[PDB]
Amino acid sequence: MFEQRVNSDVLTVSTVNSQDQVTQKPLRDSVKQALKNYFAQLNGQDVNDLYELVLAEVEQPLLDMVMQYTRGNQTRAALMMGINRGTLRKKLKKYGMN
Amino acid sequence: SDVLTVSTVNSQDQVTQKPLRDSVKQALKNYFAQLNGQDVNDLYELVLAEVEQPLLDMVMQYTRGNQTRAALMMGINRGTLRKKLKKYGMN
DNA sequence: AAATTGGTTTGAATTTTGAGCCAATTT
DNA sequence: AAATTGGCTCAAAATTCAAACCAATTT
Repeated sequence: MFEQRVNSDVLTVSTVNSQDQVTQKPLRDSVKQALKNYFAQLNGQDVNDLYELVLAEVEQPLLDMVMQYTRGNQTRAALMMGINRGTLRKKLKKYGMN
Repeated sequence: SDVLTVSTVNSQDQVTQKPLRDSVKQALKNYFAQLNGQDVNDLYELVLAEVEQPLLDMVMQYTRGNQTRAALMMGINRGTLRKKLKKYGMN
């Protein structure tokens, strides 16, 4: 009665395919393509912060949306994110969203 | 100025970069839309898992399996890396 | 008025990290 | 045969966490 929704199809992105049809593809693939383009435009330079880079790039919208969803309520936001309220406050401060 | 971007196409078949954070935002708007006041519980682990896997796989590809160099690239400890690889069953 | 949240501490629990050591592997 | 990496343990550092108050805000 309930069709299986795989974890990769929970957070998805609209795309256009070879028959110009709009389809949902996983966000993972977006991350993959971004990283592939990042590597491709590197041309042999040394990296030491890739994790923090991606993490910032993903934490910022997440906090933005969850704060919009809860209408500024840090406690609910922290409770639905599954993190400590102090951690959430820390992160909010880190990205100037206080 | 934006190091992490993805490719988009418009109705005029022009291709253009866009920050990855826009994708993440879209995905979340869609997520919040599909569920109707159902409760969210572990959204951080959700997204973090959706993002850590392709990162590890791509960095492991770029370094052809060299965990030490991968770890150096990412800026985390090699132990942390082994742990994350274990977590997502990539070892 | 009552309930909830924000802002802030404290100290324990968990995670991350660095260093070491040597077999195993790559160079 | 030299140099580097993988796997593991160990201790420190750093981060996350709950829990506790009470003023401030929302209901």
